[PDB]
Amino acid sequence: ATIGRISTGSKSLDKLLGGGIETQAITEVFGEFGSGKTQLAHTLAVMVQLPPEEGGLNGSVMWIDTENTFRPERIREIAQNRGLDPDEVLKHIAYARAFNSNHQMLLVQQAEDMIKELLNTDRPVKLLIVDSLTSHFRSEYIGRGALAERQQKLAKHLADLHRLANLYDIAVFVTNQVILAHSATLRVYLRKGKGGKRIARLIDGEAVFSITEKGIED
Ligand SMILES: c1ccc2[nH]ncc2c1
Repeated sequence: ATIGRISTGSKSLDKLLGGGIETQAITEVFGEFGSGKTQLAHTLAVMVQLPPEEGGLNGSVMWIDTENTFRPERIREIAQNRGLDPDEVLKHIAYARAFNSNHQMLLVQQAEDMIKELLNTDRPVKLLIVDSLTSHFRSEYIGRGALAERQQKLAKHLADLHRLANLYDIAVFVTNQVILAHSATLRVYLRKGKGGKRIARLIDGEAVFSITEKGIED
């Protein structure tokens, strides 16, 4: 199947990405606390629901939250300010809190059931968010011997996410608060800049955007 692209809300960031975030791929954003990773996730969860000529995929969303940072009212605000019904947009986000890394891994396997259910509806799942991908792994696997064990478990988790992305034509979007190896398709470094701006760079030009009542924008 042909790749789809989801606008981030920022023309600058969209250009950096080659046209938006891709289905059949895992895009990882990483950066320090406060760099805007979760705001970008909230914005994408709205943008994907737009029709294709407006930068979306007529898609639904699955969101796995490891830090209790999902904010339904932020979704509703972004949606309303972009002309979408806030309650319809929120209804199309399936939401789950992951309690630990083993639960997080099960939830990805569990997500396949809803993906299959919605696959031939008018709003199939097109975006799967894991925010944060790494927080539970970092807290649980620590000390001598943990590097190999943590990386091996993360590799399996990412393999599961790659399979869902590739098999069901979904964009997987993951966040990472930051010499270790990484298995995401594309890695985007986010940081704070001057004037409240955020700056994004591809890892392995730079886009600049603001966090606004519309989520993110130029
Ligand atoms: C991941 C994210 C959201 C979800 N809702 N139901 C199952 C599930 C898995």
